[PDB]
Amino acid sequence: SWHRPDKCCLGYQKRPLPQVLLSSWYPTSQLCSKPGVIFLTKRGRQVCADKSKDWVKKLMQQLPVTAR
Repeated sequence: SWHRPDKCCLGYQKRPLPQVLLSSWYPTSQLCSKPGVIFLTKRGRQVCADKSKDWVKKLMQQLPVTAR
């Protein structure tokens, strides 16, 4: 019990994701080494993205944050 593992982004999707493929997003733990956000695609996929990139901050604006 306690101390469950956490989901962290150890790498990033390089090429910008088209919004129409995505449903929402959620931030990773601030304790993760690499600061990242996970985009949830409409297909169901979980994609790691670099929050420093303008395109991702754009998606963060346009998409709603989702709860786990």
